[PDB]
Amino acid sequence: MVMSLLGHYNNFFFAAHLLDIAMGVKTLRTILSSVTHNGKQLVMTVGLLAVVVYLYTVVAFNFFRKFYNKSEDEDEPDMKCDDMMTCYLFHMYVGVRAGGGIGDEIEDPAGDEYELYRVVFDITFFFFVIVILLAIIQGLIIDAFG
Amino acid sequence: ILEYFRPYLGRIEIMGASRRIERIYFEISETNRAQWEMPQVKESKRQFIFDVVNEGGESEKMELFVSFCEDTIFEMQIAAQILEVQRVKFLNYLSRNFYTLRFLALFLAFAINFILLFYKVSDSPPGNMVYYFLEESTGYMEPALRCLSLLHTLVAFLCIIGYNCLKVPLVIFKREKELARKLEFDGLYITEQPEDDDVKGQWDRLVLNTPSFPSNYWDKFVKRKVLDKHGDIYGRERIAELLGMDLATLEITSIDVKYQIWKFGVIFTDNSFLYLGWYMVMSLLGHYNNFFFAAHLLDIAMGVKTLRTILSSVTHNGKQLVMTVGLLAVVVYLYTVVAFNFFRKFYNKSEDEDEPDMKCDDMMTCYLFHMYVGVRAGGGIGDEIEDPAGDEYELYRVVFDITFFFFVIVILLAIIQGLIIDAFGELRDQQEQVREDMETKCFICGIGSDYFDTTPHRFETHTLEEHNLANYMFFLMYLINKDETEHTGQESYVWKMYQERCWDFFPAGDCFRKQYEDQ
Ligand SMILES: CC(C)c1c(C(=O)Nc2ccccc2)c(-c2ccccc2)c(-c2ccc(F)cc2)n1CC[C@@H](O)C[C@@H](O)CC(=O)O
Ligand SMILES: CC(C)c1c(C(=O)Nc2ccccc2)c(-c2ccccc2)c(-c2ccc(F)cc2)n1CC[C@@H](O)C[C@@H](O)CC(=O)O
Ligand SMILES: CC(C)c1c(C(=O)Nc2ccccc2)c(-c2ccccc2)c(-c2ccc(F)cc2)n1CC[C@@H](O)C[C@@H](O)CC(=O)O
Ligand SMILES: CC(C)c1c(C(=O)Nc2ccccc2)c(-c2ccccc2)c(-c2ccc(F)cc2)n1CC[C@@H](O)C[C@@H](O)CC(=O)O
Ligand SMILES: CC(C)c1c(C(=O)Nc2ccccc2)c(-c2ccccc2)c(-c2ccc(F)cc2)n1CC[C@@H](O)C[C@@H](O)CC(=O)O
Ligand SMILES: Cn1c(=O)c2c(ncn2C)n(C)c1=O
Ligand SMILES: [Ca+2]
Repeated sequence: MVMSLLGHYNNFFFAAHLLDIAMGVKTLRTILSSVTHNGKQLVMTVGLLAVVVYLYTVVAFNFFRKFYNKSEDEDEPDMKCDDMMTCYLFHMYVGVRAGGGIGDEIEDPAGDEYELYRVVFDITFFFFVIVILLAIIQGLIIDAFG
Repeated sequence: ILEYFRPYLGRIEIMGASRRIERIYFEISETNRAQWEMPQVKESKRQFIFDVVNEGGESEKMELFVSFCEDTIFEMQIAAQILEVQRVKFLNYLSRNFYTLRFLALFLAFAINFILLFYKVSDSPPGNMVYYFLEESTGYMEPALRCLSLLHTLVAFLCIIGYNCLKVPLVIFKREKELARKLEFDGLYITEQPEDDDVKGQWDRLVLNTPSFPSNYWDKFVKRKVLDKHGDIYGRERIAELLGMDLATLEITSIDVKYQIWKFGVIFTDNSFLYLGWYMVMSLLGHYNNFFFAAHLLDIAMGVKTLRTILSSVTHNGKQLVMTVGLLAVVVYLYTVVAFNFFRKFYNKSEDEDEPDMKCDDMMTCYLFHMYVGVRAGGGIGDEIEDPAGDEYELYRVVFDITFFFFVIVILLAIIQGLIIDAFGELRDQQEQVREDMETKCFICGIGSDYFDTTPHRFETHTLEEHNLANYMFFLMYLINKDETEHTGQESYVWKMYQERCWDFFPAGDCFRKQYEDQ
């Protein structure tokens, strides 16, 4: 009733009532419950992921600041890791969804003194974050549904 | 009278020589019941519940339990122990709150990193690179960092001191017990010999000559009885020389540095002591550079069972994983060889003319390019090099790209991921099965909760009155305290079979109710 009444002040509120179709049948209810079936393990896993990304951010901020220039125009640089908070947000927001790791969103380390360290950094990030943890997070929900 | 004496009545069931189940009643002392409730024995009980079914076999399950019953007793005894008076009180207070100190250390470590998350860098000095803070409340965080770091270091030192004062005697006790038991029952230094790869026995060999060898173990006549047992078929004089005992003494009418050396050697190989030392070293290094404190965050990784299972899933199947990655490297090397021999012209990564950047003019550069860029591409190496349209070698390039995509991306990576995922699933299944079996059957006689519960709350009564686990430990201590001449027939029977390390008196698939079901 409250949502229906609020619908008169702004029409789009009526869209909320569409959620009534979500619980209308057994299959959709099962799909919705599959998420909350294993909540505790999911929360702990995402916390572990956050901790690992924080460690990677610490290392990157200490050693690899020069490779985080996102500006294509000279005389107007856009540093992403001159602060710990900005670097951490960049790692959690762009790196996780990259699909290939953080290595395909920063500068090419070819010809640099720190080339091998950068290669190991990229490979280890790709292996630990993308391949393993995301797969476990997805598999928990899929197995619960099954 | 029954209501008053209920807490002091201990009841157990044993398996008699007459091939029947018997019930035994005895007295439980007040001091024993009071000591049974200390937190450290609760932690020991939890750890025993953890490891007894995780790796232990069904055939030895009783034996481990008996060993546990011994260790706890020793712990309780040392628990009775709690300007020199001030020092003793300080040490006792430190020993009493070890886990609280650990909690405080973890809390401080967690608090440090939140403040660390506010760092900033600049080229000019604050209003070579310069690191500083950007907190809005000026001066709020800069001294708090120093205070928290000092507190963290102090707490780490106190934790090390407490662990030294609390858990070392138990380790020494277990080491001495194992050595004495093995030496008496198997004569590993008499008939057999330790293996060359077993550094354990090689280091333990030093302590046999020590005059004060059984310092913590209760049995201070092990040397006498081992001499009596093994002195017949073997020379008595050399046996006495091996144990370093005076053969001229018989029952009738100042630092001992070797023992200290052995004790320090056995102490400095304990995992917990080394972990605490590493914790202290990292905390100390934190003062030279703040970010080192971040390492302490790893303590949260092992704090709970689920994260430990996640971590162990990686190392569960290490050998196959290593061999698979080696095979992947070999295949990529073959592809690199072919590419270097035939397809050099397609590896130009320079978008500006008159400044080319060849990637496969060397074998090493091409190999690194293939392993670094090609594997993570998602679509194979074909989407990172030049378009082969219109070239003489077009079909060969197409086959190259397709075969690389099929063999490297689709198959090998999927197998590598699936190994770890399957290991994690198997570990979870094993843990769930273990928990269910523990929660659905009686620990001692191994009879399911379906035979019971035919009457209300039958399983709970069976586990709380007839099969209670602490009653056996109370019975063992009661037998220890009592005099030998006052033992009854059943008590002497159990004592005799205990001294022979035979565990046939425990019920095995039988109970009082089942034997007398027909009354
Ligand atoms: C009869 C059923 C399939 C149905 C329709 C429908 O037929 N739409 C239909 C429409 C036109 C043509 C053909 C079909 C709509 C339905 C759905 C959309 C629009 C109109 C009716 C609903 C229904 C579900 C939740 C609501 F709040 C209201 C109605 N419901 C009722 C579901 C309810 O019975 C489930 C319950 O018995 C068991 C359970 O709780 O798990
Ligand atoms: C909030 C809760 C789920 C949680 C988190 C967390 O921060 N999740 C979360 C994740 C991301 C964002 C926000 C929140 C972490 C938690 C998990 C991972 C990383 C950091 C904290 C812990 C926790 C785990 C181990 C510890 F030693 C202490 C607490 N806990 C408590 C777990 C505890 O109940 C486990 C239980 O097994 C104890 C028992 O058996 O009695
Ligand atoms: C709980 C966890 C953080 C912990 C403690 C601790 O301080 N416990 C705690 C308990 C209550 C309150 C506060 C803290 C100690 C721990 C460390 C030193 C002394 C006592 C306990 C360790 C640990 C770490 C590395 C080691 F080599 C050995 C143990 N660990 C992690 C590893 C642990 O799993 C090893 C072993 O026990 C097997 C297992 O549990 O599955
Ligand atoms: C009690 C437990 C969940 C806990 C907390 C907590 O409650 N944090 C909490 C904090 C605030 C609010 C709510 C909850 C923290 C805990 C975690 C983070 C911060 C403070 C305390 C820890 C703990 C784990 C490892 C340490 F080194 C020290 C403490 N522990 C102890 C874990 C230990 O008992 C596990 C052991 O019994 C079995 C095993 O080894 O598998
Ligand atoms: C180091 C070890 C795991 C290894 C590697 C390797 O280089 N891995 C590695 C991977 C990548 C980088 C670095 C290291 C390869 C290995 C695997 C693949 C490619 C190259 C070497 C082998 C090995 C395999 C077959 C052989 F004929 C001889 C040795 N081995 C020894 C395997 C051997 O124990 C198998 C066992 O079954 C034998 C037995 O049953 O007694
Ligand atoms: C202290 N103590 C024990 O702890 C013990 C024992 N016999 C067995 N145990 C376990 N004896 C004789 C003993 O004195
Ligand atoms: Ca008598």
